[PDB]
Amino acid sequence: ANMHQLLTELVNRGGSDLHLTTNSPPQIRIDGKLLPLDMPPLNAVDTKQLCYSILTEQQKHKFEENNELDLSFGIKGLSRFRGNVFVQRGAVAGVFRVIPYKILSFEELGLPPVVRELAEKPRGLVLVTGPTGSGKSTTLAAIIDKINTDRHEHIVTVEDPIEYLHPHKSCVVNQREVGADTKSFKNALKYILRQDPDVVLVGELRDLETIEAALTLAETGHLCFATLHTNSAVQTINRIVDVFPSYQQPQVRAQLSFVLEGVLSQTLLPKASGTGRVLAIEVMVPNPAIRNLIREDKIHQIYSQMQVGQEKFGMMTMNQCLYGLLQKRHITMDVGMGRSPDPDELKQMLTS
Amino acid sequence: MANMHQLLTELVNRGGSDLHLTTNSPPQIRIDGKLLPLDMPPLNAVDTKQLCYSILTEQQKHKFEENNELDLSFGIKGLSRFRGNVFVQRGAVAGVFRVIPYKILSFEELGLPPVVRELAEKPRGLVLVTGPTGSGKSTTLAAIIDKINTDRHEHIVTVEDPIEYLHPHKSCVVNQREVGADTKSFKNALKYILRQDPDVVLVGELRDLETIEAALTLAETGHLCFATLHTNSAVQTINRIVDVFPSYQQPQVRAQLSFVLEGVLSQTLLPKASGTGRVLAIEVMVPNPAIRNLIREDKIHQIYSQMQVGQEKFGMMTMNQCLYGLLQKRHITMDVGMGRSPDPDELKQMLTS
Amino acid sequence: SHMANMHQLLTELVNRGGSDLHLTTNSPPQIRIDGKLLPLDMPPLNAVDTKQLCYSILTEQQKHKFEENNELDLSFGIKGLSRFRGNVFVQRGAVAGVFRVIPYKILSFEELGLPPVVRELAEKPRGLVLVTGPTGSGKSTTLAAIIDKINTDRHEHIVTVEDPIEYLHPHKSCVVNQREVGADTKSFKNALKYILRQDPDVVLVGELRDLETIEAALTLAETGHLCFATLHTNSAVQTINRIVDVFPSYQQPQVRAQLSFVLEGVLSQTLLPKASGTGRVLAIEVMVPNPAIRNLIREDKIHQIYSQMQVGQEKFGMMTMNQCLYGLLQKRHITMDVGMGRSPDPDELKQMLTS
Amino acid sequence: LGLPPVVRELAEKPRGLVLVTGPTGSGKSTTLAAIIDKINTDRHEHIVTVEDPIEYLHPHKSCVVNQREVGADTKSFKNALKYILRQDPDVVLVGELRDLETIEAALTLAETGHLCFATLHTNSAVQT
Ligand SMILES: Nc1ncnc2c1ncn2[C@@H]1O[C@H](COP(=O)(O)OP(=O)(O)O)[C@@H](O)[C@H]1O
Ligand SMILES: Nc1ncnc2c1ncn2[C@@H]1O[C@H](COP(=O)(O)OP(=O)(O)O)[C@@H](O)[C@H]1O
Ligand SMILES: Nc1ncnc2c1ncn2[C@@H]1O[C@H](COP(=O)(O)OP(=O)(O)O)[C@@H](O)[C@H]1O
Ligand SMILES: Nc1ncnc2c1ncn2[C@@H]1O[C@H](COP(=O)(O)OP(=O)(O)O)[C@@H](O)[C@H]1O
Repeated sequence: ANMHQLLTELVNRGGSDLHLTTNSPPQIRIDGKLLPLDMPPLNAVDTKQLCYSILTEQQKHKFEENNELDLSFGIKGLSRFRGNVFVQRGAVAGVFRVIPYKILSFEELGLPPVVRELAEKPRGLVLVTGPTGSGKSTTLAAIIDKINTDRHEHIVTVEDPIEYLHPHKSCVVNQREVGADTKSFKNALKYILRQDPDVVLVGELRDLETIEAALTLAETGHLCFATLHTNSAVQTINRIVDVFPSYQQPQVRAQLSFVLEGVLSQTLLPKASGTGRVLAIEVMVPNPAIRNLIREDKIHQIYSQMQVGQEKFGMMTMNQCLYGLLQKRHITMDVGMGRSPDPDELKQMLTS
Repeated sequence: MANMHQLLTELVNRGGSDLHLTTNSPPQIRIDGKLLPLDMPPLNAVDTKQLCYSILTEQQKHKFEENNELDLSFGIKGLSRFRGNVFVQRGAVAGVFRVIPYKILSFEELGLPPVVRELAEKPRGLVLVTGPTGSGKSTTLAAIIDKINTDRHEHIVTVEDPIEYLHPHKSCVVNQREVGADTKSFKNALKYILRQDPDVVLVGELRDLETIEAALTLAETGHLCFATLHTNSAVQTINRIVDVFPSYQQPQVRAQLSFVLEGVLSQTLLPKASGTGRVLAIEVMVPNPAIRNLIREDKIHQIYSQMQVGQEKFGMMTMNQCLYGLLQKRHITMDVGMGRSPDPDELKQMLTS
Repeated sequence: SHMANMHQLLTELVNRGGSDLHLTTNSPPQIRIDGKLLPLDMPPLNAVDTKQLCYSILTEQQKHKFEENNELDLSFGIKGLSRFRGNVFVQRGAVAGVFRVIPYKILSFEELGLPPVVRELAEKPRGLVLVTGPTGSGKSTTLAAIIDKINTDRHEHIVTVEDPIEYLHPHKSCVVNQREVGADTKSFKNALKYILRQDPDVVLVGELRDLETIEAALTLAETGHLCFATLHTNSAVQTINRIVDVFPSYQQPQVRAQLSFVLEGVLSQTLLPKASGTGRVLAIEVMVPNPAIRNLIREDKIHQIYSQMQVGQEKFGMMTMNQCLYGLLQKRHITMDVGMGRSPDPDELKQMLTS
Repeated sequence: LGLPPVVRELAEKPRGLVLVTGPTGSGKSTTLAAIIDKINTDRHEHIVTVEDPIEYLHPHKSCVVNQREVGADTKSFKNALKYILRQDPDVVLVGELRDLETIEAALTLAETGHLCFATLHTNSAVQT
């Protein structure tokens, strides 16, 4: 009955994570920063009692065998949660994440209209990138949900774990969870071409084999969605090419020039109001000039090409996005400057 | 049990640096660099085993008997924490014990340049602190961790073998996992670290292939990762990390390294010209756009050329540039500066201009 | 009675100054004196004899281990006599054994024929000192004399890693810890993995078998410690080349730079039969690095180091092998054939004789 | 399929190694099915295919056609190829030349008077 109250406080306060460890009060991450609750500090008896209060008997066994445990659980009327229990300095510790279920609209997410146009693409590779917790899964869920609403096609997702659930609308939606429904990303992608897909979500471009799978899907007539942890379009494109040996990079660059349809690099920044976060996003939509630049190995010039395609194609550099957020007073100058990849350009952009 | 308490108490009270326990000698304490025997009868093999085992857990006893080697740390309430090494010689247990101070020195007390303070403010990336064993790496890391703890409202996780410096919660939540007790291994701790909502992670030495991938993944997914190696320069550090991997996977490591590297600090402690104490010599590499491309393009030899002229703007500093400054302040001798220069000819050119 | 024979055979080995006792079937017991085997005046042994004699000095666990593998290395003491290193094996279906003497008494520098510059090496605060030569060329005896001088004079921590431990060093002014590979520590690599956490001042690492041991020895010497190691090389230049050339070409520049800073002495030894026909006398090449030699190492001009050694005798206590053979020849300790048979350049030694 | 006339003449070769290469989904299996079907139609020989998985089925025409699917009919390419010389083949499809062992099987089949078909993921004759 105490663990219930703590998870209730986490939800009510709009927090993302609950942390339980000795010699500190419970702490909740809100808008990316930890805030301690107005409670006495926990001891080792407390952390074990609190964490064990949400475990099954079999789960207590596995944790004591390894001093590690991953799990998920639900609290009726509240939310499901992702938990990790571990041991530090001889005492139990726990971290508990909230599992969103409701898909927000493109405008609630702060996504510009061009992202809505990406859900209509018949084939190609669309990459959504950024750091952990930069909105990638929510953006993807909005795109996938629009396809589910609008098309009569087959969507297959491979996820680790599944985050957002897509009940069938006009599409048939099959969602495979790594570690339960399928052994691995590699095994799921081995059979995906024999599963008659139209739209496939493959997750992060972790290694060479998954990149070849996404390029093959995109060039064989499918719309393929994937993620990377990179922070810009140029940085994203380089990270796909540079994984391959020098001798095979020309083909990958040629493949990317044909199948790439969009790169979205996101980051959530604290709002100037002090409550909540706002999306900063760089949007690159390839035009003929950029596709040629990829093939000719002149990737360093793509940023300059993005600078002049805003009105026509819906492109937007990070700095142009930061410029709009600064003009609307959604973020502070220090936050905007802190994320600008070129503060001198943004300063020029602000005073021009 | 209550005897080992007394020997460690005498070690601290007497200002010793190290306590030595071995057979056919009384306990000896190193004072001002030289060993002094305590006024006690010589120890036998029963004594050394009992004394060393009195400060061990059952897990630690088993692991020592499995390997005949053991590093560990422990605390004596009201006195101090200590680092221990237990080993076997001539069929008998032996032990050496160092003191671990409660107070973490500041960047200025440690002789660290202002760029090290700015590394403690990095919101993401990979920072490497390198050098041989006992070259000051843990002391520098403790200063960095403590500043983040003071200044940020974030989650710091350390995996250590063993834990040396303890970081009670300040503004951060700090969790410290000791290998062999809190967690089975580095591999196991890093397998779950990504589900523990960390912001800053200390992973220890990049001792094998699997830990580097864990450290690279942590750094590229938006976390600040600190790690150590045994190397003496930025180029040796960068080369050592990529080349340990099979040739076909080095491209990904180079792309990853070019993206996540935020600083490499290579340290060595040198004797002070006064003859008492040591002074820090440090090579600092801070990646600029030019350097990140060279890592990505497998042009490591050109990384060194970029470092000689970026000193004033970003706080970068080659070892030779640091040695030049130590020589100008007359903190070190010519033999020491030349004896640690990776290119004495370059240092000669800087001196005679 | 079997034990009483093994004791008498091992006692005879010590009183007659033999180095090794050999027991095998169809031969009498034989003892090695000054490198050459001599049979004792006894009937030849059979398989019953060799098994009983060798087993008389083994523990029950050692007999069991021997019977599982047909191999056994061990050390043991005979109260009032000496300690010994034994190996028992099987040949032609019968037990055989070899037993070496481990002397209790370390001889002094002058008794061993070591020049005074070797005494000064025991006073070095840090660096790498290499003692090289073939098997049984006196390397361990020289190292024990140096370590004994450190043990006597300093209040520091000496750690040895040995395969196996030969000379035992009681604590004198130093604290001496000696780790035997295969019993005290799993391997040289594992012992060296922890040596920096054991607060050493002086470390003996044994033979520079592999890259990891060379890197460990260079690190010890770079971090302010005095490190002793051995190789099987016959000259200073050959020794330096052996260390550098085991590394890949791309990392050899650093090794040469490292060696040039930390190297403090190279001793290459060989024991030669005396002219009188009894005993052996030490011939030694001694290299003590000066600023000129350290540069030759960094510049990859290794083979030019010998010319520097020819002229550093009076100033730095240096000495080439040929300079040593000259002194043994003028004092008539060795014959002309023995001295010439070992000169790396007999024509140079010839010129030194006629001058 | 848009294959030039020289491809039909390759289907008449009595022996040797024929490689059909390209990236995934570039038509390789379809081209190979056209070649095998002509052989099945034209020859009185024994065709064995090893496939992971089987993509095109060939009912017997003038040839005897045996098709082994990895993971069901046979444990692996390695296991199927160890016995193929003892199965009296004339034409063999071995799939992708993924490792050194499979290449040696294809070169040996092609050298001992058999017609061997295999694929690679290379993009040109020289690269292949
Ligand atoms: N564009 C966005 N605008 C507003 N809130 C967002 C946005 N994206 C994500 N969020 C919220 O912040 C959290 C982080 O999003 P997430 O899907 O986990 O990104 P990632 O998968 O990259 O970690 C989400 O749970 C969501 O509630
Ligand atoms: N810049 C420094 N100035 C003075 N003392 C230092 C300095 N750096 C390290 N030390 C001292 O060195 C000793 C051991 O350092 P340590 O953390 O073990 O380095 P490492 O783990 O890399 O070998 C510590 O007691 C520390 O006080
Ligand atoms: N300089 C020396 N002078 C006289 N006798 C020596 C000398 N060095 C060694 N001896 C004797 O010769 C024997 C063989 O030498 P040893 O220590 O086995 O050399 P190594 O270390 O190369 O194996 C020793 O037992 C020792 O008693
Ligand atoms: N010459 C061709 N012309 C048009 N479509 C083709 C052709 N060859 C194959 N296809 C179709 O393209 C898809 C992929 O071809 P596939 O035979 O699977 O090539 P691969 O075995 O190299 O991956 C198939 O489903 C097929 O129907």
